[PDB]
Amino acid sequence: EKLYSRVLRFFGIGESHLVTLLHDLIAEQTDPTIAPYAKTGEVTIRLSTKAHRQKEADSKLDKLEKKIITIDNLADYFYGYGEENSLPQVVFDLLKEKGKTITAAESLTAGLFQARLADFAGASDIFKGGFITYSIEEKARMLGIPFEDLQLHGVVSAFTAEKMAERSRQLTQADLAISLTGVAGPDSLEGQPAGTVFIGLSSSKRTMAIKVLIGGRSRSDVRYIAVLHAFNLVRQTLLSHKNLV
Amino acid sequence: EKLYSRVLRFFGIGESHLVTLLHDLIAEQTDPTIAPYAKTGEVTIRLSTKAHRQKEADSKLDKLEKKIITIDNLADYFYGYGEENSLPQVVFDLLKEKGKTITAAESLTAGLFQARLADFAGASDIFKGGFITYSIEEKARMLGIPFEDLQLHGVVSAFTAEKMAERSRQLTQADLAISLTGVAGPDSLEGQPAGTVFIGLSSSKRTMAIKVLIGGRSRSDVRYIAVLHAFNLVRQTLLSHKNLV
Ligand SMILES: [Cl-]
Ligand SMILES: [Cl-]
Ligand SMILES: [Cl-]
Ligand SMILES: [Cl-]
Repeated sequence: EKLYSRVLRFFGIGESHLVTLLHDLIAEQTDPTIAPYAKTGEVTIRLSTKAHRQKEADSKLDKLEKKIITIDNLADYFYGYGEENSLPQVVFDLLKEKGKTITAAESLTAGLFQARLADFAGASDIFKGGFITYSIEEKARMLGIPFEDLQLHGVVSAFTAEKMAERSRQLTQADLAISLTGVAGPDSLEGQPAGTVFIGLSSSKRTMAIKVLIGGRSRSDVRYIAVLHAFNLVRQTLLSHKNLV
Repeated sequence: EKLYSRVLRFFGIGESHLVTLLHDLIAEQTDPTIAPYAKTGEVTIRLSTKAHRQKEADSKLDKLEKKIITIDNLADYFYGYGEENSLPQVVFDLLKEKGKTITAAESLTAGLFQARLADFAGASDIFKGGFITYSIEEKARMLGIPFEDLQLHGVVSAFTAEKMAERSRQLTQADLAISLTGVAGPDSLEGQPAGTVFIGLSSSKRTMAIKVLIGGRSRSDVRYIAVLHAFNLVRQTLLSHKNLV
């Protein structure tokens, strides 16, 4: 008999919060065993059971996974399976599955989002290119956003996130466009504290932006975690059944 | 007794070739010590000598260093010192020191070069933004390169690398522009093998391109190493006392 495992991957809930929900079934567990593991920007849960064949183990792993997912809104945070899966891999597969293309305009991440897209073979089917608008002048110049408007609202704002996404979509005619603008830290920017990030998303149907706070993190961690927030926003939009793309 | 160390950092030569050039010196060196080390993209040599003062230690570390750098073309590959140092860090400091700004147009690296620039605090002083031209369509549209010529020469060509660098410099008004186009792999393109990368560099004085071969490497390593080749090209141009920028 071999040890079979299954890894559940979650984004949007901290490892300290998720296990408080779970401890009912962690303090009660038997077989499969449950083991949570946190990493930069996300958390996972390892289920482990003994069985003779992958079919038998899958059947027991499925029952405990159903218990976990239905708790609270964990279905909103669970995004995939696998020791190596990641939000960018899930989004890449989802983009190819739905025949959509994506572009981006990045400031503080400065290319990390689009570089993660190119990590996967065949990315050219879903990604044709994008923009790194690191200055206010290049946000205006590259994308065609009025310079005064950027100055008035600030580059760290929902307005600027929405405009970067809408204009980069219109310049590339990709199906979706992501924008990332915020404060890498540690200094505040425009009165916005370190870790404040606005992430825009634009399709032909709608343009919107989310505001996230990645507080208490290094420069590199804010940029890295902001990329995951952007990929998760794409994931939710593609999985939504609401004609969003 | 106190241990005093010095780390020499090299780019453009592999571990096998470096150790071969150093064979005679290493076989005859007892104090200071000599230890070569390698990782993806670069190689280092650590020298150790003991003394309870640096002027005594630095004097013999200096004589071992001179013997090393005078071997063959190792002066061409040596780029800096320090256990925690890097080629992007050295090039970043050089851009600040010389008061030069830089932009980029990236295809296969897809933003890794510009994302590496933003790793350093104050990157906004020397970097205002750039382009990710992942497709032949966006190479033409974003940079204004005549399409017929891109298809004629091929996207993996010195011609295309030169045009990408020249156009991105002219669109941003930056002092320098880097371009990266090549065969990420693992299977060939345009009859060129995987790892074939053309790297353009444009100033108002001159536009040129180099060709590098990163063969037998995975996609991610090709992109990672291509980024370093681009940084080294910037380094050599800024250090060249030849009216190149
Ligand atoms: Cl799994
Ligand atoms: Cl930003
Ligand atoms: Cl050193
Ligand atoms: Cl070599």
